[PDB]
Amino acid sequence: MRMQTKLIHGGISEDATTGAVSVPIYQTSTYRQDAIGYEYSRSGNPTRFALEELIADLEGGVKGFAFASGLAGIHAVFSLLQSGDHVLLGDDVYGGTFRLFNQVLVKNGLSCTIIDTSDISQIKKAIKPNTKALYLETPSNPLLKITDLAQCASVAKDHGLLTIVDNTFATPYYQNPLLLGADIVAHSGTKYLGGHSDVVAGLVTTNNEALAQEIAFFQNAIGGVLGPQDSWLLQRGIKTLGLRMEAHQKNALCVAEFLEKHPKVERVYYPGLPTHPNYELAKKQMRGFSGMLSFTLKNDSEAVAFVESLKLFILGESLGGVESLVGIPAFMTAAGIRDGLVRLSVGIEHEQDLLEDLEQAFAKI
Amino acid sequence: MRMQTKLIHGGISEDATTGAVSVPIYQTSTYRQDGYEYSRSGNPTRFALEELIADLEGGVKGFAFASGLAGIHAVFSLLQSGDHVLLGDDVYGGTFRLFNQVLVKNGLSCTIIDTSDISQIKKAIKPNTKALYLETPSNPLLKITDLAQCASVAKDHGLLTIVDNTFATPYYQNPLLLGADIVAHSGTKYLGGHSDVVAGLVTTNNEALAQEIAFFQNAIGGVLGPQDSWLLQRGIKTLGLRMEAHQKNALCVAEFLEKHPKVERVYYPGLPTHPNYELAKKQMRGFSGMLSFTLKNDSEAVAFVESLKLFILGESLGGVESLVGIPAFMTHACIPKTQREAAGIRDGLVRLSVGIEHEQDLLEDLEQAFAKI
Amino acid sequence: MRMQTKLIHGGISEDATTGAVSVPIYQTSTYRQDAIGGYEYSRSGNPTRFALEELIADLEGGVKGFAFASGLAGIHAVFSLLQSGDHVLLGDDVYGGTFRLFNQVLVKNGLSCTIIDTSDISQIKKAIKPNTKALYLETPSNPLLKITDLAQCASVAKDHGLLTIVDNTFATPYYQNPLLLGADIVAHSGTKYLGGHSDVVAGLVTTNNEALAQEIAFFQNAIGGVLGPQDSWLLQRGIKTLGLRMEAHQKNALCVAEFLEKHPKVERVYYPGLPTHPNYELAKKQMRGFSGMLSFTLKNDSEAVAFVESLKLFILGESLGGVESLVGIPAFMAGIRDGLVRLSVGIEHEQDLLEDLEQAFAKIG
Ligand SMILES: *Cc1c(COP(=O)(O)O)cnc(C)c1O
Repeated sequence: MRMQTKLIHGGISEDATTGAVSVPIYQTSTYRQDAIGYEYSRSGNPTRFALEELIADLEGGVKGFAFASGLAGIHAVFSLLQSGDHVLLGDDVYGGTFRLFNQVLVKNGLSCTIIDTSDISQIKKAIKPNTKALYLETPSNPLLKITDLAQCASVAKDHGLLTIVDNTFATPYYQNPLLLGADIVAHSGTKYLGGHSDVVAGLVTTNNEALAQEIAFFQNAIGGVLGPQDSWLLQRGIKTLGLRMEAHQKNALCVAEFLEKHPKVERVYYPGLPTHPNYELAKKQMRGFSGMLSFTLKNDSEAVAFVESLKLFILGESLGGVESLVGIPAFMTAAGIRDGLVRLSVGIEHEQDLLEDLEQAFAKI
Repeated sequence: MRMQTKLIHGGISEDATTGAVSVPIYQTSTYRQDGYEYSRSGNPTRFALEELIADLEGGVKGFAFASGLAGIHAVFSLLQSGDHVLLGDDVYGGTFRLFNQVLVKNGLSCTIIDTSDISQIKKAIKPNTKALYLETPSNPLLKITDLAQCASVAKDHGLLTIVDNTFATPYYQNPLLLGADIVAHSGTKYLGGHSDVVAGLVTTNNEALAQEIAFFQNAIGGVLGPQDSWLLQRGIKTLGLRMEAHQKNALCVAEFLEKHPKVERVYYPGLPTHPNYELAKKQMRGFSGMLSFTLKNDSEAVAFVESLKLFILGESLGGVESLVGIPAFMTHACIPKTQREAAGIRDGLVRLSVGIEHEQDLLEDLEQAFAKI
Repeated sequence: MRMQTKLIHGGISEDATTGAVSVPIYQTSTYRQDAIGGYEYSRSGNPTRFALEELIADLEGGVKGFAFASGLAGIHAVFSLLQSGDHVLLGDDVYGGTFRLFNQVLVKNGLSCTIIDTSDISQIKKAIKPNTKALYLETPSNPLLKITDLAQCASVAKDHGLLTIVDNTFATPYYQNPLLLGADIVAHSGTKYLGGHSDVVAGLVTTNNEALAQEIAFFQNAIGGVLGPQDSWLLQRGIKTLGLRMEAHQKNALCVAEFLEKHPKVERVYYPGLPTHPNYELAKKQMRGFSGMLSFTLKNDSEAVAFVESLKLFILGESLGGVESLVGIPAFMAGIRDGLVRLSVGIEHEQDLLEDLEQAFAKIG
């Protein structure tokens, strides 16, 4: 089977015993045993396991892991490290990942270095003797900066390092870090994966047998596990991923090219524009660009006004749902991040209506 | 008797007492005493196979293991800590893993070298080097290594020439007759031939080396069971005919593929255009069923393989069934992409284990897959 | 013979035939022979130049010495040993003209370089290519006085097939002897501490190794960047007070470092003699003393020029290592802030030097 069939029949997609074409929702905490010696839903749940087998299946991993949130996943990953350990980080990583390091992992003995991941020499310049991991996020939030995964994972592998890739923006449908040399892939399932702005989840998967028990252990020992209801909803959502990503990309390309040719707009940030820094690299490691774009307008004070006069676009705090979201990283989630930077999550509505909502909003500034 | 007759009557192919034209399967762990004592030390079913492989490769003794890796492990168990080994850059990921993950932790060391370049091996020899591991033709780029040359150079230093002769079987290539000290096989492949047995085979020129290997077969305990021994031996009986058919099919397929507009480069030693074709012809009496080919558009390799309906998408090789894999997404997925291209392994490289089906059915399957990209 | 004595009677310090306590100046281009079959031509050999070369060999513990038209011409000749397609490691803050030598001269001749921090011994390990032939160290470093461990870098380079090349200009043969610490080639700008009198442009190069000596000789002769007899003699003359000058330089430099450090108006101070200096314990171990070279960055960065232009004793000029005090902003003439002031502390009375600084500080905010 191919990717789009896999989205539907991949992982575990059926109930063996009943023939049920969906995985049963296992609202249980405990299972009867049949001799002294599934045991507990913190360590094992058939509904979560189905979901986990599915993400492993999509990223080409040996095991999947489902978490209460994206951050519970990322946390569980970095729990593989001891105190005195050093980690290299992208300079515009998701705000919560940086906060995690700053205020949680530091207080417990880990250190970091903020580098430019598109500058492969900067990563070389920063490897300390106690460095153990490299954390990559491409495309990036909110500038959509592209990082060469294969090359980073190469630099990383010949040093004793771990390649950890937050693959949220480009989904397993568009990018597959594990097939480029990465060791661990992390997702916020809150976003594109479930796709309906109705589930908070995290997903992690890995190439490596040993890393798999390591993650397994800390998923269960720290206990940040995803519930069966959420698991089931996320898997349900994954079934339409292919269709949703195609439409996300179609709409995003239309919006990107609308903003680029627009007088009131200065810079557009989107991986699918040929004038995007590293467009060639993007095409080589991604099979598509997603729905995420930010843009900056010439008159920088008029940002709040523009965002607030949008009717169809929803002024909200997340991304990657069927509904379009609008945001200003400065006042929400310096370094390119002018305060007049508007970040659209382009959804799956009709492109004409999405273009019309942007027209009417510019026509007010 | 000639090679073809030897596959049927060589080693021990007959039960002396009963007359049975097939060696009996001794499913026994022990023997009464008043020349066998324990089946992990010696078993008449395994012994028969052992004699056969020694007899085919012109060795003094054979040793059957639970797996190809198990045999290669027994060989490398010869060396003490401090010893250093030269490995080919296109070594079986599992052989490379043995060193990287098992033997290193035990005190060995290696250096990776292109063995098709003889001066490279010379540049790499240290005072503490004791062995040279060769594999020709290679997986997946089918790159040839001058056996006689490498054996000789290695001999005139203090080195054991260890050759993995899996791909080009004892039917087409005999390393021991070209200066090699030890030959290793994955019996799992062409030797068994029916993708139904997992086995290692190891043979040697040298009585002293044989005592060493015998000791480690026994002390480490990674031996081959009597049932599989017998199964492997049964498979070997058609090795000749199967290889003839593999090669016929493979040639035909290679020739088809280079006629082909979408296909860029084809890697097969039986092609005159293959680097070292003339060398190939010197040390091999034939070529195997093993080939790869790269297509012009990388991203089209996935679709090509997916639409195949005769070739089985699989991990192994050397069976009567044709097998297809994409080394970059299967046998080599762990390795960073830019390193894979460094080693010649593009995402568009497709490896075929050409089976023994009707060549036309094999070709019609390739045509329809191209037709769909 | 001790170093203090060796500066006066070392190499050749006497005319053998006449008994002159000074080496005569051979302003000659050619010599009569009784050939066909000592001195033939002044480019190949001159008794005055040779005297100086023998002296430096003797000072650094070399087998041969080599006098050039400048510090650069020597460094040039050293790197002239290498074929095209070879690779070399460079300190991240080697001398400004040593970079400009590689950057613009030796590269286009088929040479390749990698800028590294050499005080990070693991960084040099990370940069070794199969075609790399030599490492080039410079400690203390211009103009930050960053210290590199000569003994270890030599070792790391020695177990690979590499040549250790050290620019010993700053910590002279009187304080540091790289050749005994596993270096292969040492190079000096004679223009600096060796001449001591800011009146000679010269370069000196010496080596441990017979075969390297043959090579450097060949390239000194073939390129012909040789030092003249009068300059050699003046250089030798200068070297005779080296010990005395270095002691006064250090005594003054330590006295200034401690003034600048305890000063409210100053931010950082770079001097290997300060206890609170990166690798101070390393300095003490490989060096017998700290020289007259120090730099400092002040709190008000924009008022660096006003400071320098109001100094009355220190001379605003373009060199170092002289009996008179020199000052420069190395940026106008990676650590180097456009307000870093570099001081070449002379051998004048420390009270006069400190009173020049007091009065200069007392004119800025
Ligand atoms: C939003 C986001 C997260 C956070 O996931 P939660 O579901 O908020 O835990 C993690 N990574 C990326 C890239 C995100 O965008």
